[PDB]
Amino acid sequence: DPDRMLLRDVKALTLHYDRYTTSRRLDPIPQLKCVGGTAGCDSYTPKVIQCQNKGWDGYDVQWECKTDLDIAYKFGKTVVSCEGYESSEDQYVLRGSCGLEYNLDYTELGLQKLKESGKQHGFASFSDYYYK
Amino acid sequence: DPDRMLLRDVKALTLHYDRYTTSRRLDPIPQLKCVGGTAGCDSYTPKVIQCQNKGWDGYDVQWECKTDLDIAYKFGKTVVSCEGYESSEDQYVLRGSCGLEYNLDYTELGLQKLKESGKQHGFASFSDYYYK
Repeated sequence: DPDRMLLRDVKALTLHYDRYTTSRRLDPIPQLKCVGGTAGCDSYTPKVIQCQNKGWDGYDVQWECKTDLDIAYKFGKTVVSCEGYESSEDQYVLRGSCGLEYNLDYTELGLQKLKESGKQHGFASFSDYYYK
Repeated sequence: DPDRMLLRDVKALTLHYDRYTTSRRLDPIPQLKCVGGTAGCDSYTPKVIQCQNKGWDGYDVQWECKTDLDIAYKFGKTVVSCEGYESSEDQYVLRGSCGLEYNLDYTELGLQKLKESGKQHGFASFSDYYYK
């Protein structure tokens, strides 16, 4: 009974990159996960995101999800998803089952940094020697 | 016999971050390894370095070791080390046993970039919802 919450009345979510969701019917997944975007998922990733329920439009709960990101990055699409308690159509969901996936995109500043990221210099060092 | 070379007559070395040295008397180690410096070893690392034997000063062979580095980085001290064939005092060394360790330091540009690396922005996204 308590692990059953009406999704539309859940006020807020705090989702972490190193914690898993709760589940029963489905497999646990990261509470926060990069899934694409113009910058991709292989390098910088936020560790936490804060979501607030902004109301209900007749179809979906409206989530505003924010976090501090390095200046080179922003979110593309973000998607919140929870485990409906009885089924996927249930309006109640399993407590703790919500997660977020995001596309990570470059900002305008990020794309300039990317343009310049390849710059290198030939550096010579006169090495010591160690006998072994 | 062939795996025995006089170190002073070895013309050049090409050392790779993902290959191990040869050894007998000692354990194999990475041909190229970061060991300290003002930037440290946890992030960017060169993958290869090219060393040329620049002569003999009466004590040590003089190695000049160079590679292309990202503009934010340079080498602090670098040290070449090979496995002497019979002992640590042997002037012949085991073929393939040479490696290099380096300190990785920030350049002047690197330190400015580091100064600014922490800059962030609060980014809000209005998330879609996915039923499951």
